[PDB]
Amino acid sequence: NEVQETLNKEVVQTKNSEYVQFESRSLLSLFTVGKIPPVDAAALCYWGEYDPEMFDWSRDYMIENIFENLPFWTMIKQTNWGRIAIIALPRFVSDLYSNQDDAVQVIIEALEMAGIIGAKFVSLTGLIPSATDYGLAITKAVANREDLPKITTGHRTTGAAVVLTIKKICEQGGRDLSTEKVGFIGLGSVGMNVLPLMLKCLPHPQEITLCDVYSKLEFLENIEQNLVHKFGFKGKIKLALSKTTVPQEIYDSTLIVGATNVANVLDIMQVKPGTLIVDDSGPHCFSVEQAIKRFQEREDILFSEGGMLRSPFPIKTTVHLLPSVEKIMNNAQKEAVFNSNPFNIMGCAFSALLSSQFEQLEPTVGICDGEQSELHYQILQELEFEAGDLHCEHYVLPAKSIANFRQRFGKDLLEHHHHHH
Amino acid sequence: KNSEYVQFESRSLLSLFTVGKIPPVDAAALCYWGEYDPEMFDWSRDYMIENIFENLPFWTMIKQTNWGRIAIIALPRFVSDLYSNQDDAVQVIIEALEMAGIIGAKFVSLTGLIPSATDYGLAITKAVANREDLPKITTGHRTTGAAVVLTIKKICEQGGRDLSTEKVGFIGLGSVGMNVLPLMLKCLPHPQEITLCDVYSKLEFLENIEQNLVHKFGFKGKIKLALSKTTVPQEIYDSTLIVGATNVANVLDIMQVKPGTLIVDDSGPHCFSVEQAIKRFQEREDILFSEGGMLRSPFPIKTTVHLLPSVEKIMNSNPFNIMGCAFSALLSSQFEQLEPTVGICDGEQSELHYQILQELEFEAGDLHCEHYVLPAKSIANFRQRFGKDLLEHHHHHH
Ligand SMILES: NC(=O)C1=CN([C@@H]2O[C@H](COP(=O)(O)OP(=O)(O)OC[C@H]3O[C@@H](n4cnc5c(N)ncnc54)[C@H](O)[C@@H]3O)[C@@H](O)[C@H]2O)C=CC1
Repeated sequence: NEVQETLNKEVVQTKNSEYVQFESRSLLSLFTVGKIPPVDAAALCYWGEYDPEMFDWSRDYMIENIFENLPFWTMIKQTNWGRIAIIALPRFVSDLYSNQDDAVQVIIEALEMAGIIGAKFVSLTGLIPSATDYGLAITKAVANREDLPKITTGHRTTGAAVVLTIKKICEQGGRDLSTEKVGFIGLGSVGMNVLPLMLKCLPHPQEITLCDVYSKLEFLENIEQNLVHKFGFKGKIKLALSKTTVPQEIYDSTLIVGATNVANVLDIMQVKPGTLIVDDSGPHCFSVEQAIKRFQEREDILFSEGGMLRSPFPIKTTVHLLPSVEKIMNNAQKEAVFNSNPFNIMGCAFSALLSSQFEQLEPTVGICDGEQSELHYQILQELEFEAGDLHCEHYVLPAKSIANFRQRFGKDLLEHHHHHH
Repeated sequence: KNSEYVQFESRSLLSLFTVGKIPPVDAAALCYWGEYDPEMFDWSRDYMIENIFENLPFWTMIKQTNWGRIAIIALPRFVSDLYSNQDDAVQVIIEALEMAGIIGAKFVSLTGLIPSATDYGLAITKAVANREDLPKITTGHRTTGAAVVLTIKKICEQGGRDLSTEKVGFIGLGSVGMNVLPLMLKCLPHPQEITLCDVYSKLEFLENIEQNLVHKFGFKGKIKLALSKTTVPQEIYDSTLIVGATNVANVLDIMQVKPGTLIVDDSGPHCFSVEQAIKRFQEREDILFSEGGMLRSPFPIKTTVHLLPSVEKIMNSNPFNIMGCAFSALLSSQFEQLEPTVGICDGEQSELHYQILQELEFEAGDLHCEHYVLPAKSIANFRQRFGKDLLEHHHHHH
């Protein structure tokens, strides 16, 4: 009988706030009949990673019969500067690493759908750049086609969000960046945008530690030369180097900036009392659960996502869940959508909307021109954007706990703890 | 079995189009879900509209012909919903016209009883107003009329009977029928006798047709006027060829037509019982009866079929056949001489549809009725048993 389903659809509709709206019907269909206006940009995402027991299907069955090897338009972000479509590729993250040619093919199919619904630029979110030669494998295949929207890794806007987060975690921590020992764990695409931008827009730190794998020794040595001769960093520069896990010199840092794609390299239980942690990674370079545990028990650290932006005006999100997956889902999973901060938007996805509104913000393929992120940073300030409030995945750091941290590990107070004697 | 001309696709045609796996179409045709049957679905009528159809148009077929591509799009409505709420019917149609435009359709046919429920297109043209971003609509009734005349030609040919010595009875002279009668008198030998049958409300309308027959159409045979209260009057059963084009079903009793009668019926649903016509044919081979609006292409058509997945869980056409109404939209997109039709029209240009179909070597579909094809051997037996000289020598079961 059909009474439970019509009431369940009444619950999500009568709970649609002014800024979060579920829609049970296909966004693609609604767009084609004229009930959904076109978008100015889009962002591509994947279905995370497959649990054998989150879903009752096999991984191969999901790809073939649930996703049907087709991109799925799942969200719309309505902002004061345009509309962004969120399009899920019919793949998990491990599928994109094991077959790059297939990943490129399904991306191009999604680029064509993105053009139909109006997108002029398309962001590659998450680990998609890492698996597609940072966009280069896609650009080679699009060749001389001009019918498709232009791609972007968005990492210049992501780098701006990380520096905005560095600015915000220091303020809320009651600390000054010029007296921090900043450690960078992994200098990859985003890290190559954060480090130059940080030195141009924020006060220079007292000390900088560059940490990456052994293979990049001379690469870090030349980045060290960039610091002293291009950006004029006059402080101390240490070169940390690790295999599998961070070296024990990174725990001497008071601000840790993570930009690796390898998870759990940083032991959250070994950072000293008072450490600030900004990490743009999915998954994060530390155990989030142990970090929430340590923060709740001791109010010992400040830690946050680095790639999230906060809009000065709220954003209306329209959400269409995959119907066959919506049934297997529970009420607690749906609450995560309704309880999302309507001011927040990821820097990566937002970058595509920025390119469609400002022609001076050119799309990025490959890793290059870290300095250009300054233009992203300045425009985000002109629009009164800041970093997202301190949070990590599902967990928001309560203001009172942040206050307790600020009262005990602020400036002039860090030096009076045991591990800083 | 499995032919290369009928292919089932489990994935959404709309999605496949947006990722570039399906080329755009040149035209489209709008249909509906027949009539709600509680013995087929366990869902209630309103639940199907709200949660199975989701009040959205459904792109369900592609027909690839040698003269273009046609998309078949189902409105999220049953037939009686179109009559009971014309405003809502226009709104869903405009939504379908928007979808049809995205996938490239330049012209869109209104199939079935959609014209009869939308002022023959004028209820839609009013709502589209000055919008020029949408594909142009057509009732396609000039092409349907051409199909009916081609069927009249074929049924008399395969029956071994000459139309000039036939007594032709017209049941239902609405939009389609008014294209058939004049076109028949231009393309085929004039019959010996013509009977015009419609309801009492159209008495003077039929009387007006008689005067045009003798003064404009040049008909010199006998003209009889019959009125139908509910079922057809008993004087149409004196006709040897019956042409039907009504919007009400089972008005003609198939069991009362005389041995040797020819029946061409464009009505959908048919104005007679399909199951009894088949039963009478298999036991007696007494009649020829066929669809009237079905065209046969000289070259085969490749049909892609995407069934609505929720309905498919509960869920063999001739690859040369395509309905004249749907094909009319494709004709408008390839020959700007054939313009779309909205409202009841003069049907002067009806002959051009007939001539252009003949140049393309089109004819009517082989004699069939929905799922049932009349075997060629049985048609041969009919041809030998029911010539004009032999009709009086059969026992008419009274
Ligand atoms: N499937 C398709 O693609 C198409 C189907 N058709 C079918 O052709 C038929 C006629 O369609 P239209 O001409 O557009 O509709 P219409 O409503 O203009 O024609 C119906 C006519 O039949 C007459 N009629 C009603 N009850 C009668 C009775 N008991 N005895 C005699 N006459 C009676 C009416 O007065 C009217 O003139 C319908 O069944 C329709 O579904 C027509 C065109 C395309």
